[PDB]
Formats: sequence, structure tokens, C-alpha cells
Amino acid sequence: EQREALLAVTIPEEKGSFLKFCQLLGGRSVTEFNYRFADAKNACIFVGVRLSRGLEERKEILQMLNDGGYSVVDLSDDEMAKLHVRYMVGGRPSHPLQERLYSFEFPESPGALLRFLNTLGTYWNISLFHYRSHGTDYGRVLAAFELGDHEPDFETRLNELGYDCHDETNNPAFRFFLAG
Amino acid sequence: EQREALLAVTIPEEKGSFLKFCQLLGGRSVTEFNYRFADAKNACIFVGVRLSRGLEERKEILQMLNDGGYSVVDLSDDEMAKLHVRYMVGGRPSHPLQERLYSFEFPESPGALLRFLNTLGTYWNISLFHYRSHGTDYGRVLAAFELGDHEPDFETRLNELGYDCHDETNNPAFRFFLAG
Ligand SMILES: CC[C@H](C)[C@H](N)C(=O)O
Ligand SMILES: CC[C@H](C)[C@H](N)C(=O)O
Repeated sequence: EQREALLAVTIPEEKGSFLKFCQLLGGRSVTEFNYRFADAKNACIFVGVRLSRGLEERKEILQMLNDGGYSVVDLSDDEMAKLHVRYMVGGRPSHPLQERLYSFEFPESPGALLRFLNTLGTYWNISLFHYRSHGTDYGRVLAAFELGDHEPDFETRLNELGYDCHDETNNPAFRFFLAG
Repeated sequence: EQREALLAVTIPEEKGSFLKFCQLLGGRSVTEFNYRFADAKNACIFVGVRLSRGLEERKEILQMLNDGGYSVVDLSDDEMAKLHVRYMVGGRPSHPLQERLYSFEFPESPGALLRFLNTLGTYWNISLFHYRSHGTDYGRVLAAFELGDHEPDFETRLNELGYDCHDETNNPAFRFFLAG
């Protein structure tokens, strides 16, 4: 019956961590991810999952995450998550960051988001990540990459690969609400 | 044609400010508000508005806010606001707060949210506010109130008035994602 799981997952706050977490979720129909840098050691990920086998599948995913070494809080029956908090996760980082923001899109197919994430390169730390794909023929990603000794320059390479990459660092909605 | 405005408004970060701002918006069909304490002097409000007269009404609201002394950035045509940022506003406060969180609900009628806000009392500073009402027979509010010399105690009074008030301070979704 229930068609959506809402999950609060802790993953380590380190480069490559999100990719490893998404690899464990590979067989599942994730429809939302949301993250912003907050705690220096442990990152918090909001996950929305489309279910086809209801509570059986919800329990499988919870068990898989625990067996894989991730902590998860199940928010699937949490009225505040359903009515409010699923629209409020993320916000501003815990301190000001030097970061470059990009948007991307791709047609949905099995594994499409994971193939996209593998192209980014774990050299870059991710300081903001939002994905949404609800039945829409295209998945949508907004992600910020933290500057190190140099800045990321993704547009040409990612456009070549079909991912419709745009620099959003000066986007007014980002600047007004999410910047540090 | 266009049926929704998305607005980024600056209001002063002081007690009673949100009520004054909502009073100016009184004749409009607001469907979303989202705010979290961030800057000490100027608060940022995300507003979603249902339109029945399209761009004419969008322009009326923008002009009304400027004429009333509020700064507004129009995000109604901003693709990042539409696809991403409208799900990411709010987050954690800029520093840790002593605050009590409550949820409320009421049947929608003209002016219902404003009648509700007048009952709260501008004695309390609001440090988190989320409202959503999209065609649903009931409007939904989640709000945090900052502690001073004593703590707020709203349940009995607000339940008497019909507002279905619950203390959400220990809600798992709030604790995991939005707490300071
Ligand atoms: C979600 C991002 C995670 C926490 C990490 N910053 C990464 O780059 O993989
Ligand atoms: C949105 C809340 C505003 C900024 C103020 N803190 C108030 O209590 O009215």
C-alpha cells in the first residue's frame, strides 16, 4: 500500500562518501536526495524512495543500510516529515564555504543517476546536493563542489556527456537562501 | 496563464515582524511560507502564492510589497527555484537556539492563517516558520518559538481555539535535520 519511504541517513563527511552511499542504494528507486554541509564528521542525507512492494521493500532498504554500516532513521510514517520537514532540509552551510554550484539534467533510465555520479570524480568534495526525479522523464541535480587549490570547471566535459550542465553559482534563489 | 508566484522577501529580524508582513499580504492566496533564523538583522522569507490573474496579479503583489517597504526578489521564473531551491529553504539556524517547536492545523477559509497568527502573541520571537496549504481542506503550520526568561506553553490555549497544537520539539525529523 504505502508507496514512498522517507529516510534520514548518516554518512561520513569525507570525499567519495556520497558516491559509496549511492552505490549501496543502486537497485532502489530513489526519487529525492537532499544534503548540505553541516557537521564536520558526519553528514545527514534526506532520501525519498518510490516503493513498489510497500512495507516489505521499506524494511529491505532499512536492513540493507544497517547491514552496510549506515545509520538510518525511518521517517516514512513521521507526520512532520511528510507535512513540513521534507520541504525544509538543507539550507545554508554551517560556516561559509568557497564553492561552485552546478545544475545538471539527464533522461531517467535504470542507474542513470549513478552513471552520472561516477562521472563527477571523487577528487571534489560535495558541499550541497539535491536530486529530484518524480516520474518526470528527466532527473534533476543541483550540486556544489568545494574549491581547493583550484576551482572545478565541469561545463564542457559534462555537456559533452549529455548532462546539460550550467554554472548556478550566481543563481538568485541559491544566493538569497542557501549561500553561506 | 502562470498560476504560481515564488518570492524571496526580506523582513526585519525582530519580534512581530512576521505578523506585520502577513498582514500586508492579507488579501492574497499564499500557499507556502518558509523561514529559519539566519542573519541577526534581516530575515529571509520564501513565499509561494497561488495566482488567479497570472502576471497581472504577480506584478500587483511585487508592487504592493515594495510600496509597503519590503525588498523582494521575484523567483517565479527562476528554474533553480522551481526545480530545487523551493525544497531546500530553511535548514538549521545560524547558531544554536533555545526554542520550543509546535505544529498546528486549521480548516482553510479566507484569512484563516492570519486569524491564527494573531492568536500567537508577538511576545514570542519566531525562529522557524513553515506553512503549507495547497488546495487541502486544512492549512498546516510548524513554528519554533525562542525561549526567554520562561518557555512558551501554547497547547491548552491553542487547542481550545481549535488549532490542533502539538509539541514537536522532540520530533525525529526536526531533531535530525533542522535543529541547531
Ligand atoms: C553528500 C556529500 C558527502 C557528505 C561528501 N561531502 C562527498 O563529497 O561525498
Ligand atoms: C519570520 C519570523 C520573524 C523574522 C521574527 N523572528 C518574528 O518573530 O516575527
